[PDB]
Amino acid sequence: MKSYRKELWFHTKRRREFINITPLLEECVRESGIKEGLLLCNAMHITASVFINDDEPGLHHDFEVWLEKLAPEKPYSQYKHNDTGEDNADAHLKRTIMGREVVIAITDRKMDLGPWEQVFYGEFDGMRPKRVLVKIIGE
Amino acid sequence: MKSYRKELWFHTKRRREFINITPLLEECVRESGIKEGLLLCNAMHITASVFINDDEPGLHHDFEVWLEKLAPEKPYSQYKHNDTGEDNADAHLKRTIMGREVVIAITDRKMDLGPWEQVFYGEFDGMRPKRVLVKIIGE
Amino acid sequence: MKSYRKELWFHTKRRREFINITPLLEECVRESGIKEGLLLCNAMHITASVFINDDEPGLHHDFEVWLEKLAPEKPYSQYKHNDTGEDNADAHLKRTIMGREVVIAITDRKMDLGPWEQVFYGEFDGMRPKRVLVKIIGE
Ligand code: NA
Ligand code: NA
Ligand code: NA
Repeated sequence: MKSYRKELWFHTKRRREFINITPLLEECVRESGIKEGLLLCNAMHITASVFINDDEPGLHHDFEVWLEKLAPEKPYSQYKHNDTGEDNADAHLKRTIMGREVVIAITDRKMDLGPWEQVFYGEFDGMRPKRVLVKIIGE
Repeated sequence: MKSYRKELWFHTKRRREFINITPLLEECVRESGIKEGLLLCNAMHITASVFINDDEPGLHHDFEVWLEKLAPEKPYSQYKHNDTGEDNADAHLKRTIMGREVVIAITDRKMDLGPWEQVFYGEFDGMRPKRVLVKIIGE
Repeated sequence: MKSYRKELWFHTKRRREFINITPLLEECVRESGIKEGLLLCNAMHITASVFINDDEPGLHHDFEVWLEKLAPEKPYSQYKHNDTGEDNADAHLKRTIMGREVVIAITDRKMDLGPWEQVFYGEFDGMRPKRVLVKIIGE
């Protein structure tokens, strides 16, 4: 059985950002040499996400607005997690909505994706070095 | 290592629908011949879901009402994704709540499920041909 | 190919509870003897979750408050699922937010986790025996 592992690192300019990581995953799959298998890609931090959706700026804006509605950043005081000086309680909630991980089929050496599937890193508490894990198993 | 792949296609009569796909997955598992492994089942479209929950009509109604509360279809104008004539922004949000995928253990040639687990395709922007992927790896 | 399976059982004192199960998963991984692979851990019941986040009491409180906002338990009458005497409709919704499952990479005989990742059983309709499945495949 083959396995492959890679950490992808991010340090976003702002607190929140969506980053299309599809091409990075494509290169992981390619270098793994795995023909058939499963790929896991997950945020290694509990204030960020890996998810699949559209790469369209309007929709990215809509996710920002929606996540702020469902899990508002402010006031910081509304969250007990922030009681001793942290301010990232909302990021733990936002990541929960978008999800921690994707699992993607590898078929004939490629990610087995639909026409509009793109993989994103969803940063909700950035401006510091954070990590995504790619793990592939198969043959 | 064995692997198995199947696309399951749907064309729903209405915009939104839940479809119990458990029996289809059972037939995938059976024909794969895999005894022990992991099964991924995911929506290949970014406006639909695969999830596990109850097959009970009251609950299906409750999910419809709840998803409309969390991610209302209308007005279309509230979403920037819809600015150039699409109207499916809400479906990208609804699918995010329900999830893209399930991963299910295969044990002794069967899906390793609890007593009430049923697998659903959650269509949020239907009336067109859309796809679910089943991928199984193991031995 | 190696595979490993274990059911972990819970019977919570109260309706809702978060339980850190990370050490149990560590022991599964250890006893499996698997060096490289993927671990699935999922709630086998459709009113509970397995998820990864912080083990911090303030945040646990915040999740409780947030989930009650997004998917209120009461009044029971607001949910059609509860129409014939059940009262757990909200638990099916809450679990949907937190998620059914985690998938975790196994690397060099260990769960491949970031610095603050902890795995939780999220019980939303407890006080009865319920189950989590751990399944590991790899070599
Ligand atoms: Na935090
Ligand atoms: Na769209
Ligand atoms: Na129920």
